[PDB]
Amino acid sequence: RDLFQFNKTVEHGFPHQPSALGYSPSLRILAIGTRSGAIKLYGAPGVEFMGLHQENNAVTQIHLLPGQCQLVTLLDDNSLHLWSLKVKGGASELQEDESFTLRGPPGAAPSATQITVVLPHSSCELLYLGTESGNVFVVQLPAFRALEDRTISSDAVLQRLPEEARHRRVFEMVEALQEHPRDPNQILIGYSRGLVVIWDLQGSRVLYHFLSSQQLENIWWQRDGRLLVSCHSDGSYCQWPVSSEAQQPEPLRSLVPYGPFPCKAITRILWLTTRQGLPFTIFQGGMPRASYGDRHCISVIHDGQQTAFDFTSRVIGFTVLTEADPAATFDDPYALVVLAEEELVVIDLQTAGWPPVQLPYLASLHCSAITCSHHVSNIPLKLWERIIAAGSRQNAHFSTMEWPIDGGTSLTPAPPQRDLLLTGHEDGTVRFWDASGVCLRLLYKLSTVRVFLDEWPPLRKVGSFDPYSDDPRLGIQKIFLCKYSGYLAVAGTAGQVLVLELNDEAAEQAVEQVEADLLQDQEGYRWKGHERLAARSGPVRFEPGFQPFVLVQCQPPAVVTSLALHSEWRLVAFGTSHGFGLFDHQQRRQVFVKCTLHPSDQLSFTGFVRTLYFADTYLKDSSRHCPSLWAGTNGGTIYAFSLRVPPAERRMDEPVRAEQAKEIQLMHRAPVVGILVLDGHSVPLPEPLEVAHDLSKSPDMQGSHQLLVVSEEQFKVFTLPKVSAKLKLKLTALEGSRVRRVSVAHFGYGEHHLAVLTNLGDIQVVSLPLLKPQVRYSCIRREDVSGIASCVFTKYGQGFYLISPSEFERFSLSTKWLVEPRCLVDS
Ligand SMILES: [Cl-]
Repeated sequence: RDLFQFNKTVEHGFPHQPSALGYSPSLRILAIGTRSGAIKLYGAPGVEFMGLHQENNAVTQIHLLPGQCQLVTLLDDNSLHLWSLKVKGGASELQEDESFTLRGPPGAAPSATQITVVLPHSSCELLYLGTESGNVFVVQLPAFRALEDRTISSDAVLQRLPEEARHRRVFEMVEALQEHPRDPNQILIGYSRGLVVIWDLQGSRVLYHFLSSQQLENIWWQRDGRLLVSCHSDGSYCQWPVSSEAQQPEPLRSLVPYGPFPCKAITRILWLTTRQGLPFTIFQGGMPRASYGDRHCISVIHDGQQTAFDFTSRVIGFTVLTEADPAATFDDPYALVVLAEEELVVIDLQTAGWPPVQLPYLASLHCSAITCSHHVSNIPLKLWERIIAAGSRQNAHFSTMEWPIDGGTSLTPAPPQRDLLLTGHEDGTVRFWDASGVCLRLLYKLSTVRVFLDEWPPLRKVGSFDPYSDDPRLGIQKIFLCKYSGYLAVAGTAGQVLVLELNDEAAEQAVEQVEADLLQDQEGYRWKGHERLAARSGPVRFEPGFQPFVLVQCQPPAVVTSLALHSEWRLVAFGTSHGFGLFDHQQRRQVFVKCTLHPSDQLSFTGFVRTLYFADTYLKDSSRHCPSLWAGTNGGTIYAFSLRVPPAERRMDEPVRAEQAKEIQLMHRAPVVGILVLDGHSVPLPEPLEVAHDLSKSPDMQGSHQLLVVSEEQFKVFTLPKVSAKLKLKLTALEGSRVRRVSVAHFGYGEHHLAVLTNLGDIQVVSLPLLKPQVRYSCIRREDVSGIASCVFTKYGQGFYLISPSEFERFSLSTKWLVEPRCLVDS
């Protein structure tokens, strides 16, 4: 009751399927819209807002009103929505105030009022809406009263033009609609066919116009408003002077920025001024159709320097952060924020070389496909500061610029403990995330692949997302990190097992290789496809961080399915689809292997090891406890091997010798998803070196131990060493649910329980050792098999699961580790 509680929290990572980018230069807050109707506001680390439109429709445009805590969104159904940041109870929240849909006359065409450009007037009193017909409608905010009196019709503009500039297309689409930077009375209107016009609002007269030789794509207005830069569908951009003395000019300077060959269109362009007199020219597209046409590029030109920033995904919006306010003399940019379809990129425009800016949030967790995730709770400070130190040297090429999107004040207090989330990926990388309280930022990246062996246009790949799968054999399957010693054990898809060690400096060392033939005592089989990797024979140099020292290749090179790493005994247990083996990573010697293949297996088998578990309990003698290894398979078989490890003073002088002690078969023959041994007080045996750092955690050896077996169908408790049954809990026979994952959870005095994730998406808690159902929740849905398979628990009642390939959703079952992210946006 007063210690169990499940509530939704926040989400981590890059939003799934974005479609709109917004940014308030005053508030310094980034806004992202998705194809599911969600808008996410991002400010300083800890300041985040999320909203949902009641209709499931993609967000196409986001316009944060100038100098106000409001924004206007446009969905693909031509709907407008006014959102605000109401401060309710010392902390601001996001809410949708009003809504409006542009209609048009009844008998009119539906696309005639399809909004193309939304112009928030500087007064924050009017919205100027460009449509596909060419008409610009005026909407007054709030109340959203479409003022039909102020409508600027298409032919109403053409009547002020000479006769030779009146050739109008049926749908003269408004592709440009901007306000004069120094005159709120003048607005610019841009049509597709090439007509650009400056309009006198209070007077209804055309003050300036020119026809474009090429189709109009976009335009940009200089700070003083005395020059226009238009980009066109032929891949060219030209400059136009704006002066009341010459209301009808010809272009000042035209060029196609990339080669004399045909080019793709330039969809957008910016003309930013600097105090040094060197303007920034930033345009998207314009790449040649000849070869570089299928590439998403954004080019920046400044002081004789050109760089075509190329992204691995579509560009669904970009902006440039400037030091200027609407009243400043010069723009002076310093950052280029690009919201790609799969990632977010920030480029430092001030530092010479234009280096990437490190992201404090919005990091694309799926830059490589996530294959596994492992959570380690409460990291000691000596290892914590060591990982953040080794992870700082690898981020040297990044900019020294502080995160520019610092808008807002996070009210969430500091995290209680240092939690750590690890993610294995398909390309062989492991990433260390700071899942302490809420914010999930990257600390260190590990690349395991190291064990296995033009000039124009100025293209330059940026971002970390790789949309290709070079080799799936590199995929990380199992991850184990000892927070006390720094030993890391990772397992791959091709049957590789790497045991790494964390040191502070670099090293050039050879990685010893040991073949673990799981089929040594059985012959008559031959592997078919997915052959093993190829390790470097020579001594490989490694950067500071987790350096590997031993490699164990399983034969056959099947996927590793279970992993256990005992740091004190210096043993690592690995298991594949056919068998398992115990390895002595201190002497780099194979202790034993056992082929578990049933005489008649499948074409998943029965001898498929699923769980590995080290323990120091009583197996044979009732009064002598010795190290042991436990292995559970799909056939309900539970193996137990008595281990004899030497003391630390002779660990390098005697081999570790094992001997099978028990073979237990559950009579319902359900797969074993968890083995666990309890001490005299029914407390689970502590992890390796957990007692070494807190000797009061020494397990009760006086008093009979208990064996806890968790299968896919039921829970059974035994009594060591005689392993006689004493308790049962047939969950599948009752609720009709099967156990997907189980984990010991310590809630808060504080006693231990069993956290169970069923295949239904529910999560139940079970007491120890009586196995009494304490509570039952509903985290994931039943149809969400993708997310329920990649769901991870923590020691203290917290969890993570994937709502999309890119986003983790966090949840907490404990009342003591609740976190409600509060933040404040002011002025
Ligand atoms: Cl702990």
